[PDB]
Amino acid sequence: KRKGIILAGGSGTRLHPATLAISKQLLPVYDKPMIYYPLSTLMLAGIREILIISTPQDTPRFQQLLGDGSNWGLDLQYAVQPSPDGLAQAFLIGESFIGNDLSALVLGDNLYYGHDFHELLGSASQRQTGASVFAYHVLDPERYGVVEFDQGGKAISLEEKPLEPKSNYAVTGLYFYDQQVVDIARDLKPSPRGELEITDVNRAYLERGQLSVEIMGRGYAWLDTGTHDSLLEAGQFIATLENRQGLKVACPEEIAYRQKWIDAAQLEKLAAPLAKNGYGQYLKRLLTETVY
Amino acid sequence: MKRKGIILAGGSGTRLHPATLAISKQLLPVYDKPMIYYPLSTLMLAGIREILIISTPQDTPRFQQLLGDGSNWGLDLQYAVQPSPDGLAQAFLIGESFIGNDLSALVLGDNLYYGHDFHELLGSASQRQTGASVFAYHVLDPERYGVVEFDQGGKAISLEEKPLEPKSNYAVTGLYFYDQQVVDIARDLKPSPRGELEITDVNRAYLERGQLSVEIMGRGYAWLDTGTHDSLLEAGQFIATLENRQGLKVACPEEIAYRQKWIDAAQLEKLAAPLAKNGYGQYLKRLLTETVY
Amino acid sequence: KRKGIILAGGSGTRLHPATLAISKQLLPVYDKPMIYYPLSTLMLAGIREILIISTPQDTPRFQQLLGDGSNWGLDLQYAVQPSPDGLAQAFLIGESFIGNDLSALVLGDNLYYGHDFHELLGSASQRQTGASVFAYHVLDPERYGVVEFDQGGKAISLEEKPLEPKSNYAVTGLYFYDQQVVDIARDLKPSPRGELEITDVNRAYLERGQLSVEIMGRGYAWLDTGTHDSLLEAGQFIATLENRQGLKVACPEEIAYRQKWIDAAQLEKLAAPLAKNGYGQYLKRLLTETVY
Amino acid sequence: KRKGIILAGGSGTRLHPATLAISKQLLPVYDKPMIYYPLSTLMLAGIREILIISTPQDTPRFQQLLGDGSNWGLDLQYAVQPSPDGLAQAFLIGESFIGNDLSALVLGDNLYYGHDFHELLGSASQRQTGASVFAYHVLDPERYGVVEFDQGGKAISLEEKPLEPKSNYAVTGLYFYDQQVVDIARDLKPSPRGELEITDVNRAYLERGQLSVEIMGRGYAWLDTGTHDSLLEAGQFIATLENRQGLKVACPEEIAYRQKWIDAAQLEKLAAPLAKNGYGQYLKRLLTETVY
Ligand SMILES: Cc1cn([C@H]2C[C@H](O)[C@@H](COP(=O)(O)OP(=O)(O)O[C@H]3O[C@@H](C)[C@H](O)[C@@H](O)[C@H]3O)O2)c(=O)[nH]c1=O
Ligand SMILES: Cc1cn([C@H]2C[C@H](O)[C@@H](COP(=O)(O)OP(=O)(O)O[C@H]3O[C@@H](C)[C@H](O)[C@@H](O)[C@H]3O)O2)c(=O)[nH]c1=O
Ligand SMILES: Cc1cn([C@H]2C[C@H](O)[C@@H](COP(=O)(O)OP(=O)(O)O[C@H]3O[C@@H](C)[C@H](O)[C@@H](O)[C@H]3O)O2)c(=O)[nH]c1=O
Ligand SMILES: Cc1cn([C@H]2C[C@H](O)[C@@H](COP(=O)(O)OP(=O)(O)O[C@H]3O[C@@H](C)[C@H](O)[C@@H](O)[C@H]3O)O2)c(=O)[nH]c1=O
Ligand SMILES: Cc1cn([C@H]2C[C@H](O)[C@@H](COP(=O)(O)OP(=O)(O)O[C@H]3O[C@@H](C)[C@H](O)[C@@H](O)[C@H]3O)O2)c(=O)[nH]c1=O
Ligand SMILES: Cc1cn([C@H]2C[C@H](O)[C@@H](COP(=O)(O)OP(=O)(O)O[C@H]3O[C@@H](C)[C@H](O)[C@@H](O)[C@H]3O)O2)c(=O)[nH]c1=O
Ligand SMILES: Cc1cn([C@H]2C[C@H](O)[C@@H](COP(=O)(O)OP(=O)(O)O[C@H]3O[C@@H](C)[C@H](O)[C@@H](O)[C@H]3O)O2)c(=O)[nH]c1=O
Ligand SMILES: Cc1cn([C@H]2C[C@H](O)[C@@H](COP(=O)(O)OP(=O)(O)O[C@H]3O[C@@H](C)[C@H](O)[C@@H](O)[C@H]3O)O2)c(=O)[nH]c1=O
Repeated sequence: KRKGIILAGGSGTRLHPATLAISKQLLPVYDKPMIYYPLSTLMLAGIREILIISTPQDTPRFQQLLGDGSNWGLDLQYAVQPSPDGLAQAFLIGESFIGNDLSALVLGDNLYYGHDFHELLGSASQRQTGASVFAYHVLDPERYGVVEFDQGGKAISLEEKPLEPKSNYAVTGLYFYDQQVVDIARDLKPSPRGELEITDVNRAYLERGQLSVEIMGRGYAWLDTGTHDSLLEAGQFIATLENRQGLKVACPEEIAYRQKWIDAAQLEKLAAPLAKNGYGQYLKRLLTETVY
Repeated sequence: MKRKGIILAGGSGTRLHPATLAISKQLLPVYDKPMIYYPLSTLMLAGIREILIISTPQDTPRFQQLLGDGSNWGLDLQYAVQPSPDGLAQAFLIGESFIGNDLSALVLGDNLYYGHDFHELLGSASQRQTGASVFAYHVLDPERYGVVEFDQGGKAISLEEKPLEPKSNYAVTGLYFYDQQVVDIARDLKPSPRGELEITDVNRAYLERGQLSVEIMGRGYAWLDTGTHDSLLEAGQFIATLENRQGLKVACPEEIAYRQKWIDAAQLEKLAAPLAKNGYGQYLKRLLTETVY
Repeated sequence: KRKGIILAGGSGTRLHPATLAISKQLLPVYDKPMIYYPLSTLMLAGIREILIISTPQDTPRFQQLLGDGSNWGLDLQYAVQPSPDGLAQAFLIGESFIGNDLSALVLGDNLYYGHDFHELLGSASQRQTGASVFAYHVLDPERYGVVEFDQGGKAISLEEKPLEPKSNYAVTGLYFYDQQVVDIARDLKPSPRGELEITDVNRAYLERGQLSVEIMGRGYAWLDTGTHDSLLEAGQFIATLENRQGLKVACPEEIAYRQKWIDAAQLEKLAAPLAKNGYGQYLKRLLTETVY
Repeated sequence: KRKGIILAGGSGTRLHPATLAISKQLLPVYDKPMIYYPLSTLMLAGIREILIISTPQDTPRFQQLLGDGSNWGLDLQYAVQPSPDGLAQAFLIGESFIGNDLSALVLGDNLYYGHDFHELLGSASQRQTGASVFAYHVLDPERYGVVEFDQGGKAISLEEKPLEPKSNYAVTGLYFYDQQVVDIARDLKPSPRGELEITDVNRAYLERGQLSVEIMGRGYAWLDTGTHDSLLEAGQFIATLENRQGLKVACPEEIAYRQKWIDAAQLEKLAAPLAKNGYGQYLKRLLTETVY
């Protein structure tokens, strides 16, 4: 039984002033709020119980937007992070939420897409021990935690924001942990940057041969909307997919319905209030179209 | 005389839902800054410093959170609320006491204007002391808008709102200049079948006294309205292209307030500090020591 | 041992005047010529021997661009289509090129991209019987040959450009055939439209229970650059992936090298002439970076 | 009476391999061939007699595309540049074409757009002495000939590709000359770069107080399609204007018709062949819609 966390806080000083009125994760990527995407990633992982962490000031808004989850077959909860002191904090804040269960962490501005991504999630999720993460070839590795591989393609070390990256493989912002993560987090000390580092967590698992690093191929999309230009591109990527296919990406109603977490009657009900527009119309259509 | 401005930034996004489920359209970014900044900037360029921002009761706080009282940019921003999107013309009823006995000007919060000499264009409308001024712009789908009919000499003779059969492809954009007759005109309007108070009815009133001036806004200008997911995309992109080629930014209030001497160098510096770690802040700093024509 | 054909003729009247001076297929999608994309598709299918069909007028230009193929480990050949009389014509024009081998046909303006697309291709290409095609959910199936599924998801019929589509599954423009296709194409009669229809070819296989229709999931991208707008989006989809990953899509030098059809020396030499730009720089970098 | 030259040769080494088969200036920007853009610029300046300069290899195609000009009321001629030895070369190659007339030069991959651009053109074109150029604020002036201003805003010097730009005003690729340009070009010596430099021409005029530098404001768009990314953006810019307005940019048929260089009958005739598509339909529509 794995629980999930979405870490949707952070300042956004960068993308100011665009993000001065509202956290980034509530801004739309093309046609729907950013947080939907990562939300849909956990859903696809088979996770239904989820803790949304954010700034004190934007929780309400997150809640306004997502409610308790029941309408989509979910159980959402909320927690607050007063200061953006490190991904790993998510586990301290989320400790009692997690209890004795396996868990998963995903960044609220991280957008993933691709063929068999669902199976990919499935495999990580279904592991009952250790940790799983993902490595993705990128242009500037140095921004992220970077992984080093030996000659046989096995991961052998990690370095956070190295001056000189040993590879272009970055650790994406999706993480699956077993019951060691809380305690590992509790023993962490702030790095010179001043944060509690997920890399440090990942390393701890790696130092006991329990970290599993799956390469995420160039066929998948891992987009993070870290800059105005990237925010733009992402919105576009999705618009492109959406207008060709006639299907939508990261639409929670659909996933819930496909997973049988809600039934047709429920889906109809969710659609009424959105009937005057594309989105509602899409949901209706889903009730009478087999989509493979 | 002096002119006050209104930015009507309420309205549903019901269309745009669910994107707009968490915040109002007008607070979403067009590329690199909040939408409302654009029309805000339009009024500023019109020489208008005293401005009333109308929005849904629920989003006023967030508008306020973003723009403050205006004093930082040498402006005076007030705020008001529109419980229900009952027509552009309601603005004047809502902003009656804000307007008082001055000339005014209404702009739509999701309307984006850009082009060479747009400043002189504003200047002219703004400096007219009587009557009203609006703008006509060739578009693909005039039927979505209030449409203007012209005689053989290019003089506007009629207006129809959302006609089934448009008499021309010239739409009235969402930027309007009025003298002191607008409030009363607005106070005598009855809702159309759509159920709204129609700015077109307002415009027609002025036209029916030979006091509506309709300036053609040529194809050289951009009038974009971010009405759909796609158009929102295109706009952001339209802006991104100009900005990355020029090294200048569109609709950046700090810059306009400085250029118009509404704030001084010291004030501009101080506005920049908090944003230094990023492009936006860096830009402001750069403006202190570069002559930009 | 399967041979490939790229059909890259066709008029672009629709696309005039943009394509008045040069065939559609030689226009760039973002940073390399459109034909490279489908070219890459066949390469990834394991196909090295390929016939490029085009208008009489533009062949020389296609030749000028791709050469005989030796440089990328291919054997490219050329043929001409005076008139755009149907996809199926490719098999009459290509009859002797094909001889007694398995084959595949891909449209020159069809761009495919996704995770495990290579395995997808592998499976279809290694089949030693019947035909394989792909079905993809789109917004305007009426533009294409549409497939009909029964309640167990098995294909039961096809209709080219139907007034009322039985489903939103369009048959993409990628086709794998066994030795039956030539004789089948030889007995086709022109449809009312005046063309020899691949749908009729697809149907012939279907009528014997030898047509395999694989669903291509929403995780893959099937884009076809059939309108100004879409050509735009496509270019932009590619740029988005390329600028995030630091990898390039459909870059034949790379694919050849990855498949060991050319060696590092060959790759170095291919890059020299392009050294003063990104494309060349990319090639070089491939010689010293492991890319998974 | 001024004559115009469009310089559309050059190497695309940078944009390889995209441009290996055809010259960039024959690729489309969104919905029509690039060269249409500059072509329209000259037309808007009231210039009807034009020399198109290009590689030896692509002239034929340029000619195929644009004809002798008579269909659009122009008089087009052609010449060739075996090697891209500098913008000033256009004047040696174009000497006899120019004879004793005033002239103008525009780059073939330079796209201009804006309100009252036509009047801007008119003013420069009607000057009967000296030279006129335009200065425009850009992000990367070091890529261009840069201009330096005094405290009154008067141009005082030019540097081509300066390590350290004195300003961010670049000299765009649009130039108007009186009868001194040829002889000035005739006495140029190749810079270290190995080209005859238009900046050197512009300086010659500047040294006699006969160079007029007009600032082209941030309201105008000066885009050059010098990189994959910018070629994209440009396409996008245009599509965005076009689909909002229902008017098209740089559509020679229209400009000629507006300037009374062709009459309605001729316009109809030009549209017939393109009737099945947007472009044609647009031309038709122009016959019965007043457009201010
Ligand atoms: C530090 C922190 C960030 N965040 C949010 C804000 C941003 O949206 C986003 C990331 O902040 P950053 O400064 O980019 O985190 P970061 O600089 O730690 O970036 C991380 O990138 C990760 C993907 C890598 O896997 C890590 O190895 C690390 O490189 O997440 C929080 O919500 N809370 C926090 O305490
Ligand atoms: C190798 C390669 C692929 N491609 C294209 C083909 C596909 O559209 C897309 C992804 O290619 P594929 O190889 O089908 O999938 P992939 O590269 O995303 O996935 C690979 O991930 C690797 C880590 C695993 O070891 C492989 O088993 C496979 O899963 O990229 C290129 O354009 N150029 C290339 O050089
Ligand atoms: C009606 C209304 C809209 N708005 C916001 C909603 C959108 O953000 C934007 C426009 O709303 P619409 O329903 O499209 O307005 P509209 O349907 O009144 O369209 C207007 O279009 C103008 C450009 C024309 O000049 C007018 O003639 C008129 O046609 O206005 C409000 O804030 N309050 C309101 O009462
Ligand atoms: C100054 C400024 C302008 N703008 C936008 C407003 C308009 O939409 C667009 C064009 O600016 P305008 O002042 O209308 O025109 P312009 O700045 O393109 O043209 C100017 O060219 C100058 C060199 C001449 O001296 C001036 O007379 C004027 O023509 O600029 C901003 O968004 N922010 C700003 O700070
Ligand atoms: C006429 C025309 C212009 N253009 C380009 C030229 C410029 O880049 C831009 C705008 O054209 P211009 O005519 O320079 O500006 P404009 O058309 O935006 O402005 C005109 O507005 C009119 C209402 C006024 O009556 C005119 O005096 C002038 O102000 O459009 C075309 O691409 N095709 C065309 O057919
Ligand atoms: C007909 C034809 C097209 N072409 C090129 C031109 C276009 O770029 C592209 C397809 O042209 P169209 O006229 O759209 O062909 P088409 O209308 O037959 O389209 C096809 O789509 C495939 C994807 C489906 O599998 C088919 O069932 C079919 O619908 O083919 C040729 O090169 N030669 C030809 O004879
Ligand atoms: C189902 C679904 C997926 N997605 C996302 C998940 C991925 O990013 C991408 C599609 O991912 P997947 O569903 O993992 O892969 P897929 O849908 O491309 O492929 C599927 O093709 C099917 C026919 C096969 O039977 C499955 O085995 C699988 O191959 O879309 C949504 O956003 N909404 C959805 O409702
Ligand atoms: C040099 C040259 C270029 N060209 C074409 C190729 C490109 O499409 C276009 C630009 O060439 P470049 O090598 O970028 O030119 P360039 O590097 O000479 O750039 C010029 O940029 C101008 C705009 C400035 O006004 C000049 O100051 C100068 O900087 O010129 C020719 O057709 N023939 C030639 O001899």
